[PDB]
Amino acid sequence: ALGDTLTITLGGSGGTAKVLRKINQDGYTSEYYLPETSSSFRAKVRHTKESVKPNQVQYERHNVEFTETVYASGSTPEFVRQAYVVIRHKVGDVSATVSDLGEALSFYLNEALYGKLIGWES
Amino acid sequence: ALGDTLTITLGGSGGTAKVLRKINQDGYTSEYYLPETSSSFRAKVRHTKESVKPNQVQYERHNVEFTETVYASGSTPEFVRQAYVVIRHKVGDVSATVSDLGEALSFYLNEALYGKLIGWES
Amino acid sequence: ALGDTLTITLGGSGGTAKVLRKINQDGYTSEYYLPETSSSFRAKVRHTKESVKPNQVQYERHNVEFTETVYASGSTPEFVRQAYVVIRHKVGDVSATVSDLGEALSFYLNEALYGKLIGWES
Amino acid sequence: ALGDTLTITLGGSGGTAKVLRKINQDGYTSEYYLPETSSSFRAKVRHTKESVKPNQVQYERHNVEFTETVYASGSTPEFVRQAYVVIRHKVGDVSATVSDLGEALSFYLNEALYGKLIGWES
Amino acid sequence: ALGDTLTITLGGSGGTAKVLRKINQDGYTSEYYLPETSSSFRAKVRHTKESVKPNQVQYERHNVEFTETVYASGSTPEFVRQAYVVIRHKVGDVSATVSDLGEALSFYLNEALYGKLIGWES
Amino acid sequence: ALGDTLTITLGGSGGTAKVLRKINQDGYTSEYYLPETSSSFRAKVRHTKESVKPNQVQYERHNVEFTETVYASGSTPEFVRQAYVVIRHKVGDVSATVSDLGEALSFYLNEALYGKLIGWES
Ligand SMILES: [Ca+2]
Ligand SMILES: [Ca+2]
Ligand SMILES: [Ca+2]
Ligand SMILES: [Ca+2]
Ligand SMILES: [Ca+2]
Ligand SMILES: [Ca+2]
Ligand SMILES: [Ca+2]
Ligand SMILES: [Ca+2]
Repeated sequence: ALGDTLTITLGGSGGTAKVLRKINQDGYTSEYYLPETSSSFRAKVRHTKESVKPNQVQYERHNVEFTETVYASGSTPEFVRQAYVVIRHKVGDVSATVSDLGEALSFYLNEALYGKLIGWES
Repeated sequence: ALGDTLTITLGGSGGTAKVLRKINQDGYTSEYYLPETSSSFRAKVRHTKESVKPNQVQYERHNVEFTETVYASGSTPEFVRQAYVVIRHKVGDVSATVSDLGEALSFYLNEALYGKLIGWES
Repeated sequence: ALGDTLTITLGGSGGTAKVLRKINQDGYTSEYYLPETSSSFRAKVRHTKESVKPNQVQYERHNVEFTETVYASGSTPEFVRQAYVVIRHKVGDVSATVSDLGEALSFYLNEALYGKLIGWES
Repeated sequence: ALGDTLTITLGGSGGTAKVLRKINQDGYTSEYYLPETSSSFRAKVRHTKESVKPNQVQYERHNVEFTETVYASGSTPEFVRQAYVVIRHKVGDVSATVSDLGEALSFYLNEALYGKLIGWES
Repeated sequence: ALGDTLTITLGGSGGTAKVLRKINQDGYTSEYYLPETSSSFRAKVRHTKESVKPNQVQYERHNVEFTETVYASGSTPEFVRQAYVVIRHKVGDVSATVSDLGEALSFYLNEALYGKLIGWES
Repeated sequence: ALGDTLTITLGGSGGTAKVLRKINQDGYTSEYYLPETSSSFRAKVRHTKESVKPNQVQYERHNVEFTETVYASGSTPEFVRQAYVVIRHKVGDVSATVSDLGEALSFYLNEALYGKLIGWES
């Protein structure tokens, strides 16, 4: 129940919010979409329970994925831009704790960092 | 660059800083580490360049992954808490633009949201 | 969006409104329903995205279908009355333009025309 | 006997009427066409009697289809825009009743609705 | 078409509200969920159409089910508490009428009565 | 220990009372009945103790079921209208607590809600 729309604010808390509309919801999965003119935006939220095995811990996996599809322009073919996250924890873990990691990741990942990453810096 | 240490600030900004040390770097990858008594933290950075197809756009992937390994204690076996991000764009893409989508995601993913996610809200 | 209810106004504008309720949504599809004693109404919305071919334009299909199911009575077996529309355009196409063609069709299809059609007039 | 021409009024009862010429008529089927410069328009009207089976109701099916073909422009390949309708009823059904549905569909499908559909809303 | 949330008011009217979040909706089936520290609540709604048979009436089933799950606590293993209702009627029946029977049941089943049932008073 | 009669108030509180007569009581099971000119009402109460298994919790089921049976009328064959509830909990659970969940269900299930269910609103 995340809502009927999902807003992607390009460039961070700065601005250029793209409000996507819920387009589908199946198997603990939602999809939002916003067609635009020269590109379209899409967001997916999925939840999964990793395959239980005999003598081992069972994990849950949560995923959020943003995708921008840039339509072909003349000779330039169509391509995509995409970013997503995956949170993974044992079933029964302390959510608050889990939330703190990832909360830490979002914090770590900022404009300056993405810049470096794209530059292949490690 | 990217640094010799990497700080995972649990709970996000103002949270508990865990400063890891770069301990290894192979195959366009980095591994930072910070051992403790009860658990250990590990962060990995990975860069990939999907293969050139005859008639296709060639993409690059950038991945950052935080992992807290909680050592087994008593009856409770060892388990993990993990969160990671993946950025994917075509080769010649405009960095700023791409970065903006990642910034949008980091911005979207806050404590409140993570809560809902763990609660299986789609 | 699109609504939680869907109103089928028999006889067109000013006709008999039949307001159905959304009862299901799976695979980029919606199903609205309104049961009655003698018959039941059902409306389905479907979205499709034809597969990417090596050297071809990729199309999307949008379909809306009204269906009145008249339950069997006496010797008269159960039968149906059904009308539906399909809109098809390439992926990056200009929405306004596309919409205009659908508007042209809705406009073309009025009572008088439907009459002729049923009369096999070509 | 729908006439020698068929007018497609783009954007609805607003304007931009494209008057297509009858181009062929075979097997209870007519085809109109209008070549234009950067695109061409085509309309098809078909009538069918669904395959009779032993112990079941037999249906008739009527179809009207508008198609705009946009010729290739430089690097941009040729593509199409298309919208069509299908009315389906048992043989012997009360035409007026049948006409009311569809009459209801045309009414339902307007600029605002098409907008949403193209946006993949359900 | 039920709603992003579903509230379970323990102890009936004026009791303790537990607002669950819609987690999924698929085969004409909904699922709400609300995880908590010591237990979790889950509600499901299911609609069925019983097996259509030759010379017989066609029935529909409507089910609603509440389930609190108390997580294991020390020696005490995990267990649940369930309460669910089923409404069954033939296709075409008069909703108002059918509804009256369900209302009769809800009305009948109050605290005093549940007490007796749990007490095995037949 | 239920009572010589059981009243089914159609339409819930303030509705039409149908006081049924206890007809039998045997395997921790009761049965009330009230025959009428055009239909008959019948209520049943059943208590069960689920299959006791090795390393598992032992559950008990409590069921109550209302059934109006409308006798065949001319062409219209005979059919029923059912509504029943099931309460399930482990042996030893706290009655008050369990009861609260049933009360929550009864409270939740009102006329408006039944309307939606019959309407297949999931
Ligand atoms: Ca930026
Ligand atoms: Ca669904
Ligand atoms: Ca926190
Ligand atoms: Ca009319
Ligand atoms: Ca227009
Ligand atoms: Ca001919
Ligand atoms: Ca109580
Ligand atoms: Ca009532």
